Amino acid sequence: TIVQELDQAGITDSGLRADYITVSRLFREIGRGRYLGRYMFPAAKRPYFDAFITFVAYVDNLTDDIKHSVEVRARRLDEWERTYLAVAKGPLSRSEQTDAAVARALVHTLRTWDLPYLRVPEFVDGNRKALTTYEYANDEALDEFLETVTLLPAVWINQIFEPRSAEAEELCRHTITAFQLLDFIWDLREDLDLGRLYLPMEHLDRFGVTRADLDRQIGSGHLTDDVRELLRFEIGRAKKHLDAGRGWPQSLHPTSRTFMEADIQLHDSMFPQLTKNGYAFFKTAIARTASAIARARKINQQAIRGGYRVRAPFQ
Ligand SMILES: CC1=C(C[C@@H](C)O)c2[nH]c3ccccc3c2C(=O)C1=O
Ligand SMILES: CC(C)=CCC[C@H](C)CCOP(=O)(O)OP(=O)(O)O
Ligand SMILES: [Mg+2]
Ligand SMILES: [Mg+2]
Repeated sequence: TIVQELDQAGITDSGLRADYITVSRLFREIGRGRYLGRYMFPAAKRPYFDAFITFVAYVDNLTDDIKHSVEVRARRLDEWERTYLAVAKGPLSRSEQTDAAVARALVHTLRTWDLPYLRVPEFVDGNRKALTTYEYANDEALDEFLETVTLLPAVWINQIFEPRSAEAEELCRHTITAFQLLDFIWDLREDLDLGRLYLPMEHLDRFGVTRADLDRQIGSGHLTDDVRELLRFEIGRAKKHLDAGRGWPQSLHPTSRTFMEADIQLHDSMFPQLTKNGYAFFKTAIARTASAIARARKINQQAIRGGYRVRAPFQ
C-alpha cells in the first residue's frame, strides 16, 4: 500500500503524505494499466513514480479535454501553473483540490531527485502552444512540440530511473520519441477528426499526399499506394528511433530495467498491428504486465540484498 511505501521512502510529513496518497489514487483513475507499472519499481520509489507520471498525464489531459474550447483548456493550464508556482515558491472545486495535490507532490519529487522544478512552466508552455497548433510544416516545427511536451519530462524522469551511464539520456530521447511518434500514427483517425495533423506536411509532400487525402481515406476501407507508402514511412521512422533507443534499460539501474523493457516490448507489439493484413488498421474503424511485475520483484529484492536503497526524501 502507498502508506507502507511512504514509510519506506521516509516521507513522514502528514500534509505531504496526504498529497502522495491523493496523487496515487488519481493515478489509478487515469488508467489502471499504466498505474500497475508502479509495481515494477522498488517500493520506496513508487511515491515518486506516482507523482511524476500523474503530473505528466494530468497536464496532458488538461490539454486534450476535447469537450472544451481551446480557451477553456488554456485557462485550466494557467490555473494549474499558478498553483504549481505558488507551491514551488512556498470552497475548492475538485479540479482545484487535485491541482494542489499534484503540484505539492511533484515539487517534493522534483527536489528529492535534484530536478529543475522551476522549469516546469516550460512544459506547460509547450502544452499551451500545442493547443492552437493544428499542423506542422516540417520536422523542425514538430520538434517544437517534441522538445517541450514530450521530451522535457522524459529527460527528467530519466534521472529518477537512476542512469548508470551518460548515454542514458540520448537513449531515453530516442525511445520516448518513438513512443510519441507511434501515438501520432495509432491516433491518426481521431486526431484528423479533431482537425489536427501530427505528420509533418513535408512528409506528406514527399509521397504526394494531401491532408484531404488522409481525411478521406483513413477508415474508408481502401488506401492508395501513396497514402500507404506515407504510413509505411512514418512507421519506419518510429521503428528507427525505437531501435536506436532500445539499449535504454541497460543504461539504467537494474531496478528500473523491467519497467522500460516492458514498455518497449508493448510498443514493439504495435508495429504488426498497424501493418498486418495490408494495413487493415487504417482501412477500418494484462499478461505482459503480470510477468514484468514477477520479474521486477525478483530483481528488486536481489538489489536490496545487495545494499540498494532509495535516496532520502527532500526535507
Ligand atoms: C516514462 C515514459 C514517458 C515519459 C513521460 C513520463 O514524461 C512517456 N512519454 C510518452 C509520450 C507518448 C506515448 C508514450 C510515452 C511515455 C512512456 O510510455 C513512458 O514509460
Ligand atoms: C504513458 C505515460 C508513462 C505517461 C503519459 C504520457 C502521455 C499521456 C502518453 C500518451 O498516451 P495516451 O494515453 O494515448 O495520450 P493521448 O490520448 O494520445 O494524448
Ligand atoms: Mg494521441
Ligand atoms: Mg493515444
